[PDB]
Amino acid sequence: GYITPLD
Repeated sequence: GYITPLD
């Protein structure tokens, strides 16, 4: 959700 869409 921050560094990568997955997070």
